[PDB]
Amino acid sequence: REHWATRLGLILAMAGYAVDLGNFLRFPVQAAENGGGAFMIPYIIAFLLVGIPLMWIEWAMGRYGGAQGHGTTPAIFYLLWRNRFAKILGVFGLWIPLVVAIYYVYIESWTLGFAIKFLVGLVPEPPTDPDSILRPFKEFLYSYIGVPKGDEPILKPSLFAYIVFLITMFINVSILIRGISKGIERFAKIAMPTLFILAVFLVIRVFLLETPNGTAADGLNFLWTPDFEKLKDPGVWIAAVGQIFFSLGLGFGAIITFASYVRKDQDIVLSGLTAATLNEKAEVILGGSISIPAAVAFFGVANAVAIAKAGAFNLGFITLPAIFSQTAGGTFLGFLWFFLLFFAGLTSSIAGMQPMIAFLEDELKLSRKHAVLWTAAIVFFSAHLVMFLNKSLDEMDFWAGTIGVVFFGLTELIIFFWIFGADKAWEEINRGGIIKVPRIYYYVMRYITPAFLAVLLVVWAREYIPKIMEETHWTVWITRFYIIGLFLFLTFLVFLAERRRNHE
Ligand SMILES: CCCCCCCCO[C@@H]1O[C@H](CO)[C@@H](O)[C@H](O)[C@H]1O
Ligand SMILES: CCCCCCCCO[C@@H]1O[C@H](CO)[C@@H](O)[C@H](O)[C@H]1O
Ligand SMILES: CN(C)C[C@@H](c1ccc(O)cc1)C1(O)CCCCC1
Ligand SMILES: CN(C)C[C@@H](c1ccc(O)cc1)C1(O)CCCCC1
Ligand code: NA
Ligand code: NA
Repeated sequence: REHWATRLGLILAMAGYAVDLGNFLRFPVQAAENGGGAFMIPYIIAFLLVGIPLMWIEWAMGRYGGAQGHGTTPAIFYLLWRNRFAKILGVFGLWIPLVVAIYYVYIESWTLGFAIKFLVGLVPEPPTDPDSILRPFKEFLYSYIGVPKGDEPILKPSLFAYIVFLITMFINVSILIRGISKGIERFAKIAMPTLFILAVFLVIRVFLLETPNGTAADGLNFLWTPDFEKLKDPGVWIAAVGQIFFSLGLGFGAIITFASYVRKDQDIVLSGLTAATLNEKAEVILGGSISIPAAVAFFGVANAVAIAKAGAFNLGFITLPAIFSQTAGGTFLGFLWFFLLFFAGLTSSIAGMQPMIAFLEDELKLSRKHAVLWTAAIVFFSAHLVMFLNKSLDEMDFWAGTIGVVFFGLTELIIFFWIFGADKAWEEINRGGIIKVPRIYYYVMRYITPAFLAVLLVVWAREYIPKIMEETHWTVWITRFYIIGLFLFLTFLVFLAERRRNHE
């Protein structure tokens, strides 16, 4: 079996998986809307009671499976619980990251496209008033994506956007086809320092921003001034638990697959804790110092609330580029921003396609070349739905990227810590550990952590599902039909895998 060459490479590859666009775009928006500085209270608590425990568990499940030559949940769940229902549940740990990758690589291609356009100066150049500056950039993004101008739910991506997507798929393949150590690990050792350097430069350059409407200090002020009155709202606590779960990328099955390349008696306790801490530092220190302070420095603290409510996608692809065009060398500054987002996305997408690759290698005995190429073919083909059907991305992101991940994360807990055995699971986590997991975490993993996820799943299901099922355009069924078919296809592959094993 393939293995990570160094401990540093493993940690950077794991942190690289976690650190993405959400760190620099989603977190700052969530924090500003939920108490600002006071949001750090439930954020840390969620990190201690949910994020950290579940991550140790996914590392453990991965390493345990890897020792027996299996990197994906259909096989791994069966090893933890020899039941037919376990293999089926395990399909979700293959289905979720595949479906997400189908839309994420496209989003990733946007950042490369924008990076190129900004580097060469092929960007709008306004003109005054905020709407007069934002609108040319709004249209810039809309023309790139091909946002519907009529009543049809049809996207029409520019030829440039399509070609960049092809290039982006090529780059993902180039890294993945070289394997774990010479590909993913090797890239992580280059991408993470580059990511850190670009982020620091952007933080510094943002801090120097001075406009008649305000400064960057006003931005850090608005964002970090505690509003403890919001701590009463359970939605804030739900948002904190949600943000922690999303940022660490739990319940995607990607962590499990990566951990399956960790040697049997190699540490996962400290390595896991370190990777998680890196994502958090990158999230609160770097992510919280760029987008929001810049938006406040330029538009004034008077528009800070409106900016936060506008969303993370508006902030990263419209608002920030618009502000850049109004600063000295902002064209190059825009390049660095999207270059940053691209590498952050690329380190995440190579991780997200690895489970499907690992399934074909471990269970269907495909060579790495064939496994990578076929995985890329599935992703590339399926991505045309996201590229041409409006809101297809939103539907996939809800079922797989939102509801699915919390459900699967809870499924991981129950199978590992309740079915497989809490004592066996506890030993499996701490085995080979440089440091040992504090004894208190045994009860957290067994009672507290699943309780939090259960609440999160129930609340979101009652809140969002009726809306999605009743107030959406009929075209969502196109996306639903296709991704359900993808599940059936993966279920069939699991069936072929067990029939091949019975023969050999
Ligand atoms: C779900 C993926 C399907 C999207 C494929 C859309 C391809 C768009 O192709 C369309 O072909 C037509 C000719 O038949 C042309 O008239 C249109 O201009 C062209 O855009
Ligand atoms: C998810 C599906 C995305 C829809 C793809 C949009 C393509 C719309 O394109 C349509 O293609 C038809 C070709 O059969 C032509 O008859 C129409 O003239 C053309 O507008
Ligand atoms: C779970 N949600 C809702 C967040 C995702 C998203 C997807 C679609 C969308 O319209 C907004 C956010 C997101 O993860 C996709 C791009 C990276 C930042 C946000
Ligand atoms: C840890 N994060 C945030 C990255 C993940 C992700 C998940 C959802 C999403 O909307 C964006 C990225 C991702 O790595 C999951 C597997 C498929 C590629 C993206
Ligand atoms: Na993250
Ligand atoms: Na990443």
